[PDB]
Amino acid sequence: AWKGEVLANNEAGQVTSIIYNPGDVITIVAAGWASYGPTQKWGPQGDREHPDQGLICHDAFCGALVMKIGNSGTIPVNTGLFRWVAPNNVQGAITLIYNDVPGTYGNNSGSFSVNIGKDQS
Ligand SMILES: OC[C@H]1O[C@H](O[C@H]2[C@@H](O)[C@@H](CO)O[C@@H](O[C@H]3[C@H](O)[C@@H](O)[C@H](O)O[C@@H]3CO)[C@@H]2O)[C@H](O)[C@@H](O)[C@H]1O
Ligand SMILES: [Ca+2]
Repeated sequence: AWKGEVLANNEAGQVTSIIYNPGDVITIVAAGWASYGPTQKWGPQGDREHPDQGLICHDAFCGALVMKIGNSGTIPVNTGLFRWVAPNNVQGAITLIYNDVPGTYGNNSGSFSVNIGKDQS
């Protein structure tokens, strides 16, 4: 089980110690406040009013928490996942990422605190 911080201005994202293996069931809970530029801050679901200007994850709002499992595309996490199972052939290290447009991460601020564990399976 892993606990750590995911900085909004961390473009490469935060690698975790969780390796998702076939058949794993995982639960994630994310909390906190971040911004992708403005003086306002948003939670892990991001800013529901803001258009997509080339986000790393087109399936979540700008300012939301997303992840990659190994070589995968981005997958929405938002506030978290309850006893979640990945698609077939998705496996590897979980990297947690703040959803912004590539190259726009420098004006970001705040972070989300995140817990990940593996469930019974
Ligand atoms: O989308 C990710 C980026 O969001 C922020 O950039 C925004 C900022 O530059 C504002 C300035 O007010 O403009 C935003 O785009 C506007 C556009 O200027 C308008 O013509 C249009 O009507 O609306 C859009 C959306 O509000 C722009 O999105 C951050 O500053 C960047 O770092 C990125 O994270
Ligand atoms: Ca930004």
